[PDB]
This record gives sequence, C-alpha cells and structure tokens, in this order.
Amino acid sequence: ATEKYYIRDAITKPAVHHESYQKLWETKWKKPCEMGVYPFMFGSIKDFEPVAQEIIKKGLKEPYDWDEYAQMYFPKAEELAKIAEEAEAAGEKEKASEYYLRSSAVYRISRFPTPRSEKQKYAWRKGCEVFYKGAALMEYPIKEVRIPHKHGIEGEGDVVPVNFLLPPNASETSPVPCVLIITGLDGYRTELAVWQQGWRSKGVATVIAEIPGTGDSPALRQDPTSPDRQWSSVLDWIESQKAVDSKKIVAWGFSTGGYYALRMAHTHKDRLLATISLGGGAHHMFDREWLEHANKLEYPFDLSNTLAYKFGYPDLESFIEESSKFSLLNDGTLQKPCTKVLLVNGNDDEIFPIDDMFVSLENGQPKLARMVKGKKHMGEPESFSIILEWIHKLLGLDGKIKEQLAMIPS
Repeated sequence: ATEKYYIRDAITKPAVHHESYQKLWETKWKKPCEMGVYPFMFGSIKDFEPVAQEIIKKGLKEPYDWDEYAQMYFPKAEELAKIAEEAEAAGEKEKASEYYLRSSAVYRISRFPTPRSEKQKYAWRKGCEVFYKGAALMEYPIKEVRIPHKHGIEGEGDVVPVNFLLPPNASETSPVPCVLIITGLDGYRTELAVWQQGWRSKGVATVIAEIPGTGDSPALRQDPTSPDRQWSSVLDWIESQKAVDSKKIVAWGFSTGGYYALRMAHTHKDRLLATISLGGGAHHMFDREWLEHANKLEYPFDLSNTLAYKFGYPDLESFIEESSKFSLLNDGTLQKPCTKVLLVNGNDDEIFPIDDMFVSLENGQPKLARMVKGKKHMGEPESFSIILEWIHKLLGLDGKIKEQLAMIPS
C-alpha cells in the first residue's frame, strides 16, 4: 500500500487534526474561517471562534457524538438568525442577507462532514431555510428550483432541488451560458452558492445540484446509474429555460463532484459543452488500500466512513466489498466518447489519489489536464485561476478572472 500510489508512504502518516477538535481548529480550520473561505463561505470568525472555544473546553474529539457536536453550534446559529429577522423587519436588506447567510454557515459546520444524526439532519433543514432567506435578499437573488425528477425510478425522490441564478439581461433573444456546479461530500448547494454572483457578473447563469446521497439529492445511493437519471432531469429543466443557451452548459464538479462531472462528460456528452473535475476521482478512490488509509489523512473528519454513508452502506467494510462497481473504469464509462474534459488536482491529494487523473488519461479520448505539483486536495489556489481562464476562453467571456475570484472570500 505504501508503494501503490503516487504519494507513496504519505498514506501512513496520520494528520494531527484527527487528535482533537482543538487540533482541527488550530492547525486546519481557524485560518480559512478568518479568511472567510471553504468551508466557512458567508461565515465570520466573530461567529465561529466563540463556538470553537466552547467545543475545545468540552475536549470533543474522534469518535464524535454528532448530536453532542452539532448542538454546540445551535445557540450561535439561532442568535444570527434572530439578528437577520430584526434587520429584515427594519428594512435593513443588506444586513438581513449577511446575518441569514452567517446563520447558514454555522448550521452548515454543525452537520459537517455529512448529516449522520437527527440534530445534523435538523441542521441541514434549518441551514437551507436561513440560506434561502439570505439568498432572497441578495441584490441579484439566488432562488431554489425544485426540478421535477421526471427521469426518477422507484425509490427515488420526486424533485432535484437546485440553486438558480440568471443574469439580468438574459432572454430567449439573447441567451447566456450556464455553469452547472456539482457539489461535494460535505459542501452542498448552500456552500458552492458562493460562486454564483461571480458568474452572474460575467453574464453566466448558474445551477447548483448535489451528488447522490448528499443534501436533497433524490438519487438511489447504491445505484451507480442514479446520477445519470438526475442529470437527465436537470438538463431537461435547463433546456426548458430559454434565457439559457443549452449549447453552452459547462459542468464544474468540486471534490467528489469531480467524479460526477467526469462521468456525465460521457453519459451526457451531446448535452454538455464541457465538464471540469477539480480534485475528483474515478477508480482508485474505491480501492480497499486507499479507503483503509484516507480516514486519518488531510480530510478534516473520517473521509472513507463518510464516503461509505454517502453510497448508502452501513459501515466501511460493506462499502469496500462493493465499491469497485462505482469505478468509471470497471463500469465501462471511460471507454465511451466524452465532451471536452478538463482535469485539475494537486499531485499530493490524500482525499482522492492523483493516480485517478492517470486512469482518466489512460482510457478513451484525450482530456485536458493541469497537475499542481507540491499541493494536496484541489491544488489551490492556482487550480481556480487555471479553470476560470479555460472557461472564459471556452465561452468567450471578458477573461477578467482576478475580478471574479476576488468576489469569493466572505
């Protein structure tokens, strides 16, 4: 196993943040929280630091009691929602928006990595509620669309809930490109929402949809073909929005979303101008060896257990027994023709192996690739510049990617 992957014996070095929440906060989370970036988009250090201090005093650590853990965030989440409600009543639109989104950030982290308890499931519903109240009070409001899941089968939900933002001058006469953002294992439509105003400012529509077994995805967790049905429903809906140019749909998968972006480049080739996989996997992400090591690496919590839950398995061993069936190599996806594909990741990724970029490049048609040497999951920040530069060229946008990226930090 120490000789199997690109990162070699890096897989055997346990990350310090697994020792305690205090180590998670001090070594991994405090910095991005202060900077207002993932996983703390729309958030404030002023909100999280008090909560962090109280969790650290309790000495919470792996294995976490997710009800006990989630409850630590609720007093702050509720405080911020009450401030937003008062601002809204006073006609303080910009203030109400800020505090609803700040509330949504606190609820979000309470149900990281994925809702696996009743209080985390509660926090998901409450987080969506205050997110959409905040989104509704944006200058250019982001809306929820409950897309009819017309391609759904027995056991699947009736709708695909998405975020939707349409630039103001968009019309059937002057239709706009659309970036379909596919979210990840922990960040859902309420998180990747942070990208929508930037695209709007460049004259680009956005639709944000969750992967199977996360957020409000209606898709069967254990069925490898469930995403295929979901994207058929989503693309049918985008096609019905005549203000969107259905010949200029670009799918950008973040994280685990990258797997789905790469898959749909094949399954929905004729309906997509391009797909981007940023820090995605394809094959080796499903290996026993990778999954048996990844729980203790760069991911903040238990990646492999969280992944198993998202795929509808009660434990890691049961997932590993069947995980090979999700491989884009094993299921024959990578042998099919694809639309334009861009693959970007850090070489040293300990969430999904760079080895899966190689598997992706070893099968079917040539794909665009940028490897980011000496960086781990997602190859940030250069990866965001590489991807925006390419999409701007593809869609003939203004190429002002710095202006767009500056809108991300909260």
